Amino acid sequence: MKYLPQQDPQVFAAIEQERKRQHAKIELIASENFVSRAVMEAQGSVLTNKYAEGYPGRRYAGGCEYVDIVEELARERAKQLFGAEHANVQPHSGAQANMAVYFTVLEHGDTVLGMNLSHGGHLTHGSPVNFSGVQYNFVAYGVDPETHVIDYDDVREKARLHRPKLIVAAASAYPRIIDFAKFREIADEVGAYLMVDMAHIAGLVAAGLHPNPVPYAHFVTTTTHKTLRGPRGGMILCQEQFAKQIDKAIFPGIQGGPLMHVIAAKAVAFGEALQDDFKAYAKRVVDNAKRLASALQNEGFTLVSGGTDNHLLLVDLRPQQLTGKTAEKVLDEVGITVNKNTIPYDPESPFVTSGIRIGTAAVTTRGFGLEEMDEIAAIIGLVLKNVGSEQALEEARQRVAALTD
Amino acid sequence: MKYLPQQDPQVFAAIEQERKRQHAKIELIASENFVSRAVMEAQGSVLTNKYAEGYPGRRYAGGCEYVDIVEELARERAKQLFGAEHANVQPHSGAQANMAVYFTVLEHGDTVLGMNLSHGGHLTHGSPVNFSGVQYNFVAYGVDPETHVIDYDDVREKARLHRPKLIVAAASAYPRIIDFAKFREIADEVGAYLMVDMAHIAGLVAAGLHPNPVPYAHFVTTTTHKTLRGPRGGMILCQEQFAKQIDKAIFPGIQGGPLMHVIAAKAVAFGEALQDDFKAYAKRVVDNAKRLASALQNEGFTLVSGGTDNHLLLVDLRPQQLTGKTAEKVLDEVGITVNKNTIPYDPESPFVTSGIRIGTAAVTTRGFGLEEMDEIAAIIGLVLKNVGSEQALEEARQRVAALTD
Repeated sequence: MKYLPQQDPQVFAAIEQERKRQHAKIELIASENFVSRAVMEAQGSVLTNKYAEGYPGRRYAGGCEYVDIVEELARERAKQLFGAEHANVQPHSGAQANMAVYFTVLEHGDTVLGMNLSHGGHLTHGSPVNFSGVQYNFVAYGVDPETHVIDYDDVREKARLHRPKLIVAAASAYPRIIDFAKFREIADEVGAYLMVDMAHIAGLVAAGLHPNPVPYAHFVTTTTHKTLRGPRGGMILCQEQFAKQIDKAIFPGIQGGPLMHVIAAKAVAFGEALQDDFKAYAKRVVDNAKRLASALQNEGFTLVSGGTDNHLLLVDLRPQQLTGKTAEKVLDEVGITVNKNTIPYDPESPFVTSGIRIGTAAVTTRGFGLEEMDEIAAIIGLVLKNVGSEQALEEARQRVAALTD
Repeated sequence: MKYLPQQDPQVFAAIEQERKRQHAKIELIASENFVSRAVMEAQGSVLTNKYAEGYPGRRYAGGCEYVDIVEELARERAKQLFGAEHANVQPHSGAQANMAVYFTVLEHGDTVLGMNLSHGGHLTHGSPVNFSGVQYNFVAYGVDPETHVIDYDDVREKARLHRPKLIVAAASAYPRIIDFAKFREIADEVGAYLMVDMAHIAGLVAAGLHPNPVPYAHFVTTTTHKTLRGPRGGMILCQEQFAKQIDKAIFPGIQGGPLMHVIAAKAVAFGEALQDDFKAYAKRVVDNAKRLASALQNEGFTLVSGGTDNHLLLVDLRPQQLTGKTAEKVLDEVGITVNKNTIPYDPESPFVTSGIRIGTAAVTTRGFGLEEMDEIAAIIGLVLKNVGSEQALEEARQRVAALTD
């Protein structure tokens, strides 16, 4: 940076602290990643200056020739990545992408069927303190109490009983492959639309390491910033038949001017995802998650569903008589960043929890491999088996530092 | 830029075109401005990598120590700028800031009173194709047919007849000072909340050149990117009594993770706005608008309301027998960027219109003064009085180029 340090010492000092934090810590928050310098440069561009309400070639202002090229690059690359008939790259966030789809096909008070929030579903899939649960009548399907895999007979039964207008598949904390074919079969049986929120798994889908929801879903929503390793924002994919309605839902429906600089960054990230090396990266993410899962089990930990098919895992801390809150706090003390997370059928509140959620996307981007996964697991074991030993925690601290340099 | 040119030639080429466009054209779109290099650097920072759901000191994840400092800098500087008891700097946009306030105090189908959209009101103030008009029952107050000033007796009558739960004051195309005291008096009479959407005038308010709505309104919403000259995003200001509800409306209500890098950029912009030189800038914006208004009248143009009190003016093109659409198109041909805009009691559709909206915030940032305003007015006169003369348009083109170098 050149201008920020002189203009705003306070903001610059804090940013520098954050930059150094990102390097020093072992980042295991499943929703996080590290974007490229190219992506950041696009976000830091003059495109922030341009109002571009509407869409490429159909804007409500002149002078959009070049931001049009940028948005179309984003849309076409997204279509190439996911095989979608239509892309909308304007959503400000995952929340807004979901909001727009709901706005498209639902009326106030319509019934929607989504994944149980304490079993892996997201806030925007029907929380009573979120617009989704306030605006629409959400009902939930669960995972099996033993296998922690989605119970598709429960999905079907809930669908047949409640007759939802829309079924939502996908999750913020589900470590296994989701069967989109089964979701569509159930949706077809009850005459419901299917929406897949692939936010967490989007990069894995792009790399062919998780089945693609696009051929099965009427709408696919995603964030651009998780496994897709892009800027912070949202996106909607759908078939041509819903293109006009989806676009109108985003504008003039729920948003105003798009963030053109972020859209540029989206294009950049999509370009990166189209490369062969991204596919290799995504395989390492999944490989690392499996290795970390196995290594954690070797340390004596129980995992929700008994492992992982994707980038993330959930540790069930009940055998260690620890809450997620306790584990999260003590791991923070040694430089390992996780989040407390409800496990299926958790006896604790979502504010305490019996689990921690861990993902490998960020550490993989930093170049961590299988050996590092073993060491991360060993450090977690050392910490969680010795929460009352400051000497153990100091050793963990040093081993964390050894990993990040 | 260093990394983007090598990584993504296509995106870089388009960005460079846009950068050169921004320099070459005379930008008169009233909602636009040019941000500082410091603001852009903040947006291009590693803060995009951080999930920070929740609020400073009350986050739902660890590792937020430094993004907390950043967000608090944004909040405190905003409070210093506007004298507000509480700030929420997380809204992704003006649309989302408004959405959150509506979410806070209104139930589905509640009556809201806002400015007539064809008289100056915004899309998010009740358009039937916007969430606001779909989710809530919007009624409208108008401006006087002769003076084009808000008819406060009409505001009062509509309020007393329809009994709104909420009254919205502020506009996207109103060239005069809004009387917030009168809006509050009317709101008090009917037991309605008052929300002021100061998006367009926020910078002028910060500089003491437009009355501050904060002491009169329960909620004040704004964008950060218009006269405030900040990054693209939204903000909510309110008294302490609504702080908790407003914060909960943004998260977990309507959004998810905030854009921390944009919030950093917000802090930077607020820092800039606190400086003496910003106040001088804002005075030049208003001075330039008055001068441009007077110079346009000297060229024979009629202005909505007969002039301006702020950064923007509306030309009523009816005396020239031109539509806003026609004027917008031909000005584009010579390098002057405006938007077609409905005038009060427009005989034309919002897609054709009888006016053009012009603002001086962007050209003032570029260092344009009174002499440049005279020349801009003269060029507009030359163009709009000779729409069928290619020689006239070429002269205009050359005079535009002379202004921007």
